[PDB]
Amino acid sequence: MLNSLHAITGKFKTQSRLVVGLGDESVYETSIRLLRNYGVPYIPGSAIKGVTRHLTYYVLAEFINNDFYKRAKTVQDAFMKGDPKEILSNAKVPERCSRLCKEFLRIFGEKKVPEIIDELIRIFGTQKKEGEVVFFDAIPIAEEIADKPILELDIMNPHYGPYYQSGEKNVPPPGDWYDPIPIFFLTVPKDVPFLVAVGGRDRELTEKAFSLVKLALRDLGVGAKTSLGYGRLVEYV
Repeated sequence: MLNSLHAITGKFKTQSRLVVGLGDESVYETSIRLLRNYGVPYIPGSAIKGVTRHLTYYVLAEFINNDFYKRAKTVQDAFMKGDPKEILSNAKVPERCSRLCKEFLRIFGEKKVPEIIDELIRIFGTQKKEGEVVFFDAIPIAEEIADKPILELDIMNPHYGPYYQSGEKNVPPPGDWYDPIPIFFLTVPKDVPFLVAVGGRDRELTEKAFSLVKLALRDLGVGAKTSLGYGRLVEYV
């Protein structure tokens, strides 16, 4: 059949090293990774969706007006937990835009604010609505891997917290810490090729989604330690 979905794809290489946590691998996941991809894990589409979500809450925080971190938390909670349409009703395009904001507005052309909220509702979904775009897993392109990638194995623990916080902070913040669960992480070298894709019935909606994903992989990153610059991917040939 094929899904009858429009699949927008591109080829991406790791611009900086990519740090990926190994979960509980199914036999399938282990099969592909060991036998096809020289041990290189994939990037879950849910992670691609998350970072792309995050990008849009960050930009849209510039569209309402207190402290920035509070606004971002508002936009994020609205899209993910509540009704974004209702809460961001009075959003207006800002006087001064960030670069990410500029890039965002280039994707969504001459569409007005309450309209773009709708396209984003459709792309990602909400608590009441199904998302109309599939965020596929980003997968190593085995044949285009020149030499056998040298992989590093390290152990780290997770610490969870709100991304947006008052004042400067360090992490984990005082009184808080990592959880007592050791996790394997593989570090993937630069210039490892991944296939990246999104799908949906609406071709133009799906294309916009792809553009956001591009934007998010170049400037925000996936995997762990992204704040140190790890996990950036850029399109090639």
